[PDB]
Amino acid sequence: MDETGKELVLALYDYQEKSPREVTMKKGDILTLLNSTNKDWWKVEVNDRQGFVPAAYVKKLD
Repeated sequence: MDETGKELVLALYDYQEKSPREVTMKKGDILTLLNSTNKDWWKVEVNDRQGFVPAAYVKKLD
């Protein structure tokens, strides 16, 4: 990754939230990446909903 500023992730998988700290993302959704302190769990935002999802289901742009 570079200093591109607004870094987003591409949801390449349909991932339905089970836990309240998860968020619903579907294949094709482009979500805002707001936390990557965990290399297994990333905080993504869809519209106005944030949650932690396994990074293996999303693709990092840049």
